[PDB]
Amino acid sequence: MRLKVKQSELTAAVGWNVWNELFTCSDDQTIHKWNMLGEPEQKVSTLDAYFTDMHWYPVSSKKTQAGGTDVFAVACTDGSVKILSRTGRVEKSIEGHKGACISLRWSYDGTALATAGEDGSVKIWSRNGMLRSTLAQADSPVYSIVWAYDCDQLCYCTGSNVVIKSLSSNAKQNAWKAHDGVVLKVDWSPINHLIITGGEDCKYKVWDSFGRLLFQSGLFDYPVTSVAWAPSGELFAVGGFNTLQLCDRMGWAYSKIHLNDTGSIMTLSWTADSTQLAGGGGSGGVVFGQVVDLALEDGKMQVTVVDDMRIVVNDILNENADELPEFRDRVIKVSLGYGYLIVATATQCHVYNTTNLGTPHIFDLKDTVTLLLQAERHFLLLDNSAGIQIYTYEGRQICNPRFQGLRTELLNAQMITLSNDTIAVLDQQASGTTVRFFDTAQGRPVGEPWQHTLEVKEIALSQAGTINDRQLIVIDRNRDLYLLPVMKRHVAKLAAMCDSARWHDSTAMLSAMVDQRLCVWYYPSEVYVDKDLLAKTRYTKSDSDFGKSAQIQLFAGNRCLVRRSDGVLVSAATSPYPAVLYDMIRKQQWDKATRLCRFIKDPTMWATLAAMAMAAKELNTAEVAFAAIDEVD
Ligand SMILES: O=C([O-])C(=O)[O-]
Repeated sequence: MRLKVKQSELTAAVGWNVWNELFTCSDDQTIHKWNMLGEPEQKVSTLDAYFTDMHWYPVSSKKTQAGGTDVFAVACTDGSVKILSRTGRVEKSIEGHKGACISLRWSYDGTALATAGEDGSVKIWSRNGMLRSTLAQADSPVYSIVWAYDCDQLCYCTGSNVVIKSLSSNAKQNAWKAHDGVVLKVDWSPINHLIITGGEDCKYKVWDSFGRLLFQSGLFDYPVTSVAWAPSGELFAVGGFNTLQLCDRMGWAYSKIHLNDTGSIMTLSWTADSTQLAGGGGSGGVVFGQVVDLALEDGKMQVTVVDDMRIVVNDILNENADELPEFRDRVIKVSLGYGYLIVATATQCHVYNTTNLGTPHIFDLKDTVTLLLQAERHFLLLDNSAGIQIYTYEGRQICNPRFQGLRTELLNAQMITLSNDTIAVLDQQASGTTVRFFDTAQGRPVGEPWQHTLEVKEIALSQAGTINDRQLIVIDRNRDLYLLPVMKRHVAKLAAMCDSARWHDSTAMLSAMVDQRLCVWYYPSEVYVDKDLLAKTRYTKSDSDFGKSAQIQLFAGNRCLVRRSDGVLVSAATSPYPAVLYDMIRKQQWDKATRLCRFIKDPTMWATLAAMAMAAKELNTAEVAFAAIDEVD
């Protein structure tokens, strides 16, 4: 994918509302409205004041919108902070700072407004403009502030440093030196908890919430002047001197675009649906970017989302391409798998059998789709109104799993996982981190919710077999990898120093990054049975280093595709044999499996077969396998 860019003294601030209007604040002392086509529509207001920053009152869903929430706040150079309506009516003007107010953000729950001054103060206000508290007084201008999602913590920069402070508690403000120079912008994703920064050392960087560096860019020619997370948390944008870059959440860049005489891009804002962004530059021009050329593939099928109207389906059964009919509303979310293509527009969900593109099943959407997941039998669609929805591939809603205190706007693909019989959801709260399971038939809770002692980074369900086969992996914040069956549910630790893990597409096998090495478990369940045989069915490629923070993108057939932190996709061969053993054994062909193992004389396959045999209680076979293993010793 890439950023498709369109360009419209200084344009000081930009911000999209949930109605997909872009408001821009310029040094002409005017505020203008723009539409998603990147066209100017109206002068909304004119003020005797210069602008530095703006923020729309945050709305989780325009469907659950009702209230006086159609307002935005603007920071001014005279130190005032003004709340304006969508129509430009001044609701409230606040004398917030001495000298310019240079950054501000509404809390996510809308109960507070945070402002920061060149005077180095960070202040917290009620909407009534009352001073709620002075959070901080730094020794340098606080160029950028953002909230934690719970609104009990604020992240801000001062000098070279990033600071995280609690509003309620005191404890210890976490702080670190982020850049070798002045930090110019920060952002903190509420959905993936990652922090991004850019500054005068001419780099951008990605951090976790604890100050651990996850990515640092090479040198730009000039300071990085803005960074912004897409609401999806899967992408962020970077602005600089006549440049705009689109980055993966891992940090590496999809595209770097040179802009036409914009000066530095000082301000960034994304649309709520993460498909577009806007940037304000020192020149005063407004830049519009659209995320395009999304590529999906599954087996022989390749799908390219050309733009928000146009999709091509490439069916390489004979080097083919089919252009889908142009979409009547903007394409928002697309997913491919299991022989089906799902296209969610702003108002409709299309489900295509990829072999019969001419007859999709289509149903109405009443809210913005925020996630699509697919399994063999059905798929999952998420929005912030009805929440978690499980659909047949003919478009019939099967169930709507829910639980008290579920916050759907915080779920990404790391937090919720689907399979043929089970859904698992990470329920993250100040009180506790627990994994909750639900069945896909009725959406009813399955078993007792599982509590971990540490914060969890991500969870994922295995795909093969039945409910008794269903397993969850858990990676926690210490980078420990756990295995947890849905039904027997007794946890086991599989690895330390785990950066990633992925279930095999078609079998119970598991892959993971373990201290930067590729490790494969041919039979992960063995950990509950026999630690010694578990080790014999676990293979680590000792000499292949995937670097820091590598992410497994696919584990299927006999290959594992691994995305490195630097954006390089590595293809690693795994054993050609264990999937064949799985196939043979589900067909009860124990004779054939023993013959195969006798032919390849591979101790790890003998161990895998022995594990399979013991679980099936094929004792004759297990005996042969153990005999073969003990023989090579
Ligand atoms: O996505 C890819 O294959 C790449 O990195 O070129």
